[PDB]
Amino acid sequence: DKGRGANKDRDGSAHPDQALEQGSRLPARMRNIFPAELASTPLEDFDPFYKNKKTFVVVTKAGDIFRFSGEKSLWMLDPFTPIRRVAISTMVQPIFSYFIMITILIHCIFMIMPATQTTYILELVFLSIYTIEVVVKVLARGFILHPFAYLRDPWNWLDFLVTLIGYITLVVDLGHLYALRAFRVLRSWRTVTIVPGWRTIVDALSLSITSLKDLVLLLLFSLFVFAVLGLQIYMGVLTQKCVKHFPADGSWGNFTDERWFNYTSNSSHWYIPDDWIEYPLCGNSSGAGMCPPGYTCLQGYGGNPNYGYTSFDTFGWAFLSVFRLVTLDYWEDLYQLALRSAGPWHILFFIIVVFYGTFCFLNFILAVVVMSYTHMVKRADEEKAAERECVPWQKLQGAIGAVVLSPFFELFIAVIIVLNITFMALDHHDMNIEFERILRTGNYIFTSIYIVEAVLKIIALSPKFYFKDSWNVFDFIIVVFAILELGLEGVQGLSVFRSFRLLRVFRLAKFWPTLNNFMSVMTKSYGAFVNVMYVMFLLLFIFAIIGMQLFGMNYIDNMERFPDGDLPRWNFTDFLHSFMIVFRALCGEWIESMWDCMLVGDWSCIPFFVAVFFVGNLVILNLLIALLLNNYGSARDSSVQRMWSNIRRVCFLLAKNKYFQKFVTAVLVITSVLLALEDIYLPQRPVLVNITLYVDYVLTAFFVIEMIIMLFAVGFKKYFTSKWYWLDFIVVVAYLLNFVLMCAGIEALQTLRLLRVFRLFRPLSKVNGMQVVTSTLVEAVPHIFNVILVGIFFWLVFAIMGVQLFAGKFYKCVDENSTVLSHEITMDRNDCLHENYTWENSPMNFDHVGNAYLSLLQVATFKGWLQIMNDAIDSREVHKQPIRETNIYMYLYFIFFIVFGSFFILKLFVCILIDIFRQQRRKAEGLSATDSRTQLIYRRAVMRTMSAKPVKRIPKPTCHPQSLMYDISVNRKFEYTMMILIILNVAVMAIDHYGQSMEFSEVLDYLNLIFIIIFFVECVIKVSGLRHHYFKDPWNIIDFLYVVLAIAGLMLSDVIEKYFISPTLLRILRILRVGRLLRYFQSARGMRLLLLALRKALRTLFNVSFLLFVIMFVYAVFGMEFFMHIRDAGAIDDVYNFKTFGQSIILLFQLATSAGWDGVYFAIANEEDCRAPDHELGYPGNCGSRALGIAYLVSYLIITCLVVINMYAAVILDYVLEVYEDSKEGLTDDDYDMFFEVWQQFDPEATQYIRYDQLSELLEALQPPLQVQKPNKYKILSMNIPICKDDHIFYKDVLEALVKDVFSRRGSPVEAGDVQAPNVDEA
Ligand SMILES: *[C@@H]1O[C@H](CO)[C@@H](O[C@@H]2O[C@H](CO)[C@@H](O[C@@H]3O[C@H](CO[C@@H]4O[C@H](CO)[C@@H](O)[C@H](O)[C@@H]4O)[C@@H](O)[C@H](O[C@@H]4O[C@H](CO)[C@@H](O)[C@H](O)[C@@H]4O)[C@@H]3O)[C@H](O)[C@H]2NC(C)=O)[C@H](O)[C@H]1NC(C)=O
Ligand SMILES: *[C@@H]1O[C@H](CO)[C@@H](O[C@@H]2O[C@H](CO)[C@@H](O[C@@H]3O[C@H](CO)[C@@H](O)[C@H](O)[C@@H]3O)[C@H](O)[C@H]2NC(C)=O)[C@H](O)[C@H]1NC(C)=O
Ligand SMILES: *[C@@H]1O[C@H](CO)[C@@H](O[C@@H]2O[C@H](CO)[C@@H](O[C@@H]3O[C@H](CO)[C@@H](O)[C@H](O)[C@@H]3O)[C@H](O)[C@H]2NC(C)=O)[C@H](O)[C@H]1NC(C)=O
Ligand SMILES: *[C@@H]1O[C@H](CO)[C@@H](O[C@@H]2O[C@H](CO)[C@@H](O[C@@H]3O[C@H](CO)[C@@H](O)[C@H](O)[C@@H]3O)[C@H](O)[C@H]2NC(C)=O)[C@H](O)[C@H]1NC(C)=O
Ligand SMILES: *[C@@H]1O[C@H](CO)[C@@H](O[C@@H]2O[C@H](CO)[C@@H](O[C@@H]3O[C@H](CO)[C@@H](O)[C@H](O)[C@@H]3O)[C@H](O)[C@H]2NC(C)=O)[C@H](O)[C@H]1NC(C)=O
Ligand SMILES: *[C@@H]1O[C@H](CO)[C@@H](O[C@@H]2O[C@H](CO)[C@@H](O)[C@H](O)[C@H]2NC(C)=O)[C@H](O)[C@H]1NC(C)=O
Ligand SMILES: *[C@@H]1O[C@H](CO)[C@@H](O)[C@H](O)[C@H]1NC(C)=O
Repeated sequence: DKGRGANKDRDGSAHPDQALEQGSRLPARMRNIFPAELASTPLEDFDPFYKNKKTFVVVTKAGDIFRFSGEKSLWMLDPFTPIRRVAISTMVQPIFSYFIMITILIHCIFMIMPATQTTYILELVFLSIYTIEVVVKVLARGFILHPFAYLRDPWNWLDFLVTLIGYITLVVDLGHLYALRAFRVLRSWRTVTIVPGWRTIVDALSLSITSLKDLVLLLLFSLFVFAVLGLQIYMGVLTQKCVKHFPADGSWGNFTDERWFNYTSNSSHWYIPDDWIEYPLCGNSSGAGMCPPGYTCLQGYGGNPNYGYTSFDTFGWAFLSVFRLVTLDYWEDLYQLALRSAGPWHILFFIIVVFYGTFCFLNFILAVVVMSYTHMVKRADEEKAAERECVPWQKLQGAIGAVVLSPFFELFIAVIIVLNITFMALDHHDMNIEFERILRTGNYIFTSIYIVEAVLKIIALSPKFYFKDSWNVFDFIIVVFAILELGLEGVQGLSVFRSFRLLRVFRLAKFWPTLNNFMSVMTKSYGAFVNVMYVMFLLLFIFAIIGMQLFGMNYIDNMERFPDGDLPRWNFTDFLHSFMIVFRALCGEWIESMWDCMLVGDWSCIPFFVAVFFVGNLVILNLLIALLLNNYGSARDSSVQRMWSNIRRVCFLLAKNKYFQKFVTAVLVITSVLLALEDIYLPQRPVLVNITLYVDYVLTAFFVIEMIIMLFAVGFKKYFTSKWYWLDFIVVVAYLLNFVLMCAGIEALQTLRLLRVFRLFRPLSKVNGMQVVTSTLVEAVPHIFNVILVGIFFWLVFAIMGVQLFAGKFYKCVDENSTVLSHEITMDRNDCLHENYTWENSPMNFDHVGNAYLSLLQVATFKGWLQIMNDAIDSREVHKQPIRETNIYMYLYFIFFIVFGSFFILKLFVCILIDIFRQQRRKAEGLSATDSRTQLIYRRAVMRTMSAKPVKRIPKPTCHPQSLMYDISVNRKFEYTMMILIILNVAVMAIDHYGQSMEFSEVLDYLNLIFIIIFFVECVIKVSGLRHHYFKDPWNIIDFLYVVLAIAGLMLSDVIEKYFISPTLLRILRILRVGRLLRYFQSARGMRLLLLALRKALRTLFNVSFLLFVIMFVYAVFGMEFFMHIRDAGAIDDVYNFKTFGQSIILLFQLATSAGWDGVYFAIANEEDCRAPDHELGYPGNCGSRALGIAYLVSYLIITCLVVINMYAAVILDYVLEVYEDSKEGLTDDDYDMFFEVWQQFDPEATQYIRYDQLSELLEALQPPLQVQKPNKYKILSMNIPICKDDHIFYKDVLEALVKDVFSRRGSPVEAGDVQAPNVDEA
């Protein structure tokens, strides 16, 4: 409406429409003394063929509506209808505009090469093309205002802006920068338009990003507290190397002052085991590493990790690496190196950082993306809604037709394939001569069947008609390329014809049900999907070519700061590297690039790989979840019976009861809590050896009675029946076997007795939340295993591909200490086996299908897929040796995998898990009848109204001038200004470097002294004022402790420490105050809007927190009795083992997010060495666990990284959707709170009334939309406001009346009666 009004005004008012370009015609507004072709209204045709065209255009417009016109608007100064006008007309019309795009696409193909041809001459061409074009557009429209409008309308912003700089670049200073080359390429962001609709998504990401601007102001604070924490805990913790002491009475030193600081400073003796290029962080808080013997562990000695840029000291680095954590990225180092350093207690920090920041604040962005995406599609549905509304031969033929119809044919068809699928499904490297010949026989047999089935159908029914069915068209395309296949391999050459065998595999979709369904919905977005796709490449391409010319000539020139290497594998030299390195950062690892970039490239790289992360991953790759979500929304007869009643009242009586029931649950806990402290060290000196064995017997004594009393009490028929009572019977089974082997026998079957842990489940669902989350898991799992059947399927395609070209390779020559030699000594399996030595494999190969399958999953979840992908590049024949650079075009094989694997399927687990979780909230709280999303809003408002009664208003004790104190405690001066002090106290901590002069130390000591005195005043003025309402007041309790500890700290003095304080918690409690601010944010109301959200979720969000704690505790104990001694090589550093119960959780929180599960897998799949465990005197158990691993990690990553950690996401995006939902319609919770705030003001003594005369003021004292501003008497008098004598009004009459107003002030129509009905019901 507003837009329309604006348009009308311009038609009026003081803009001019110069031309309207419509359907290849430029129709011509002029000049209020002067014309050209004003009329008709109506489909006339006054003049002319031009006239006719105009008429046609008009007609089209009337049909259509707005669509589509190109408006050039005008005055302004000059130009009536010769030369400028003509020019304008030319520009309006569209094939020219098609031109400039081309010269745009021509630059892209020209820029992507290298430098090569120096046509700078051809470079000079395209500028002059655009120099003309910069001229046409400013000539069309006008003059100084419209260069001011040419600034203005913003796609055009980029055509001027960039091309001045492209004009600048001819200008020559070769002085300073070559940044002129930098921003040249941005031109190609035009090319989005091309392709077709273009508009929800470009307009998605535009509405995606400028809503997130609010939210960014959150996390820029959100990071800034924790990087402080890291600064303040972790400062120069992350430099503990391990240094020797002395030759004591030896050779070096005496007086240990200027030489002990010298003998430790030299980087020649501190510990390295075997060239692990960096330096091996140590510890000496117990548990946390250490470090081998004759040593000790010092802090401040040279360097720090990856390339000097990990550590938490010096604030600005502490920002980057903490922001690493919120990304959840390669932290497998920054995990471990910290715990080698400090201790195994500091995951309690890393839970905060990862749990609180990056499990919230990466969802909060997805929250914004999906909301902004849905808001534009429903906006785009309005266009979608409006535009819609001989005899023998004959007999034979008949027979053929019959067989086509039959239950015969498709069956045997679907047989032949599930068999043919199986023939391609072997393709070994070894593949015995007889096996090879079998396989070759397989296809000539099976290819003929295809032609026959195909040759007969076409003949059985109707040629021209036969090509109506696309599947039969698809069926025909098989055997055309099948008969292609055969000739090449008669003929002799070549190669790629073979993989069109894999086009067969698709034939299966028609025979499926679930899969024709799945393939069908994407045939809904042949468009939306590929449009989303096209920008993802474009944005990335935009960053690819700016990366090359920008970082660029640094990799080749410097060349030597790298770890004694010439170039790394992920550089910025050509396009394909510089496309791959930017794509690597999109999926998201982006540090190891950005070490590698900044090490050599000085500064400017830091903005670039954060700009590829936000704009790349959190904006695009969360958008691609919103695409899948909006598309895939789919006497003894009585006496024994009296005993049978006595057993019914023994059991059914005793059974419902809490007091036994909790007695069972408590026991399962402390029995399983005993089960934690088992292993390696049980045989420690056998107090637990014995009780773990007592608890063994006396548990099974409790489980067999458990089983009687449940057996008889509830239900014979339905006890043997259902699932959670199955898991009991099977425990009781299971502990029955062990007794069975205490005498007649003997061993403990260990794993039988570990299904005791399995029953802790159903205390857990009962807990005061998980009822929601549980119901959403065990419901999920049917639809999950529907996706998975699918997700096999595409991987099944991609795998057997990679066998047909990958299989056989991955066999590099190696001397025993692992060195790929290089070349020239190597290049076949002869010259490495003819010398003597060891032509050996890489552990994640593509030899089999299951070997190729698992090794594809490492590139699925982006772990260890650098390490595959280098070897994959390098390999170039079956029995020859792989070389470092060659065969790099098939590094694009992964890109056609990683899209159709990782973003389209691995994130499709999210678009199941959100669709289920909205429904389970409906069956908690709600219904399924409303279903149109408004009635439910109304009901929730009604329930919110019914809720609150009032504050007390902590109302005064009397005096001395104690009264003063409460005149300042509640004031709006003191809370700001004392709070303002807390933000001051923060920024103190922000200044601090490592070890820093005393000069700085004296200052911070001085300033810390100041602030606590003011705080000590804050406390007692706060204390004397409210006193007990202090402690109903959460922050102040915290605000109280840090004060008290400060007096503990600084006051008496110390002596000694520990025995109270020490410096961790003192500073921790000081930082925890700064979260007082979320109270104070109420300013711009989109950001307090979303944080109300967070609390609405946190209690269900803690609940999911517990399952993750739990199925950790599950799989640690269950793995632990699997994963006793197993070497170590390569991510169980002999501190991060499955040995104890501590590290088994330290391990698995790494695996929780699935960061570093390859190198973990590589240990538990390591089969080389072993001394076979004898179960005798002796054994070194340190041996192996293949099948015991695959069925563990894959059973972990599906459970943790797929469902439950995305279940984490489904909670936040439900609630944050619900909240913007209310706000749109509606009435958030903030509003209700502010109402009672101001109600308290007017009703201090919580009488729950208010006087007649004060009502008007109360209606004035509210925030919109509840607020009825003065004058308001005539409006109030409108609402139903009953008064009790004498002239008092009750609150909820007021609440009801006021809230009923607002939905009025919102709306009209039919909701309202619904609302009324709801109210009535409530009453
Ligand atoms: C746990 O880990 C911590 C580190 O986080 C270890 O702490 C280290 O402990 C070492 C002893 O076990 C300390 O060595 C001492 O360090 C003194 C440092 O000297 C100062 O240097 C400044 C710099 O200019 C000088 O101005 C000062 O004047 C100091 O001299 C050595 O001087 C000291 O040498 C001894 O001194 C005594 C007198 O006190 C002599 O009689 C004796 O003959 C010997 O020369 C001594 O070597 C080390 O500094 C300390 N780390 C830090 C960063 O301070 C813990 O030891 C670890 N836990 C365990 C149980 O080992
Ligand atoms: C640990 O102490 C030793 C000596 O106890 C230090 O050795 C120093 O080694 C340097 C070699 O680089 C010697 O170089 C001298 O430098 C000056 C100025 O560059 C020059 O004029 C001399 O002709 C000579 O080249 C130096 O003599 C020697 N120091 C002493 C006191 O003799 C070593 O540097 C110490 N380690 C660390 C990490 O400081
Ligand atoms: C760090 O420690 C290493 C050894 O732990 C030091 O290397 C040593 O450097 C000294 C000179 O400072 C060398 O002494 C020289 O010996 C040769 C004969 O071998 C003689 O021709 C010279 O006149 C001089 O005396 C010593 O050989 C060398 N040893 C080793 C094993 O490398 C290094 O200097 C230390 N650096 C710092 C900064 O402390
Ligand atoms: C195992 O890996 C390392 C390379 O990463 C190599 O170990 C080195 O092996 C040599 C003997 O082959 C050790 O002895 C050295 O021999 C040279 C003469 O060639 C002599 O000048 C030295 O004083 C020393 O005696 C050498 O210490 C050792 N390196 C280390 C750091 O311990 C080796 O190439 C690999 N093994 C095989 C079989 O290739
Ligand atoms: C590494 O490969 C070389 C060959 O490239 C192997 O050397 C060969 O070793 C065998 C037995 O050790 C030698 O055969 C016998 O040698 C004795 C002399 O000791 C001779 O009297 C016999 O008549 C018989 O020929 C063979 O000559 C020798 N060849 C060469 C060229 O040295 C070696 O065994 C391989 N080592 C490993 C660890 O694989
Ligand atoms: C470390 O330095 C001290 C410096 O005093 C050495 O002590 C001297 O040692 C010599 C012989 O080694 C004696 O003749 C002196 O009398 C000692 N000085 C004193 C004050 O007693 C000490 O020997 C040195 N340590 C080593 C291992 O050489
Ligand atoms: C290469 O390997 C084949 C394997 O049969 C062998 O016969 C041949 O002699 C080898 N050639 C060289 C040059 O080592």
